[PDB]
Amino acid sequence: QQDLVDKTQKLMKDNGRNMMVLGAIAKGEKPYDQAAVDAALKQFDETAKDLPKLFPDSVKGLKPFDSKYSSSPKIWAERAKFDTEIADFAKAVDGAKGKIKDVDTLKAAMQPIGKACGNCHENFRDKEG
Ligand code: HEC
Repeated sequence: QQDLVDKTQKLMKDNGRNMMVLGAIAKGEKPYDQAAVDAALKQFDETAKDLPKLFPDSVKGLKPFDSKYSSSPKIWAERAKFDTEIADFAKAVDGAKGKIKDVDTLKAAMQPIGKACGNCHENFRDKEG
C-alpha cells in the first residue's frame, strides 16, 4: 500500500523502458538487435501478469487521487474488459516471440501488441499534458 501507485507506475512506465530499443529500431536507429527486444518482448507479458492486481480503490480518484496518476476510474468497472484487454496483450507478445525476427516484422508484431498499447490507453488513459 505504502508504495503501490509507483510500483504500478514503474511497471507501466517500464513498458516504454523496454520498448526503448523497440523504439529506436522502430524509428530507425541501430541495425536492429532482436535479442534486445526478445527480453523487452517477454517483458510485455510478465508486466501484463502483475498489472491486473495493483489497482486498488486507494489509487483511483475522488479521494485516493494523487494528482499525477493517469488511470480512469472506469478500470474498476471494466475490470473485466480491462483484464481481457491486457490478457491478449500478453498473448500478442507470446506470438511476437516467434513472429518477431527482423525490423519490418517488429512493425508487424507491433500491430497487435501495440493495440493494447494505445487501446488500453484511449480506453484507460486520459493523458492530459
Ligand atoms: C493495458 C491493456 C495496457 C497495456 C498493454 C499497456 N498500457 Fe500503458 N497504461 C495503461 C494504463 C491503465 C495506464 C494508466 C495507469 C498506469 O500508471 O499504468 C497506462 C499508462 C501509460 C503511460 C503513462 C506514463 C507516463 O509517462 O506518465 C505510458 C507512457 C504508457 N502507458 C505507455 C504504454 C506503452 C508504450 C505500452 C506498450 C509498449 C503500454 N503502455 C502498454 C494500460 C496499458
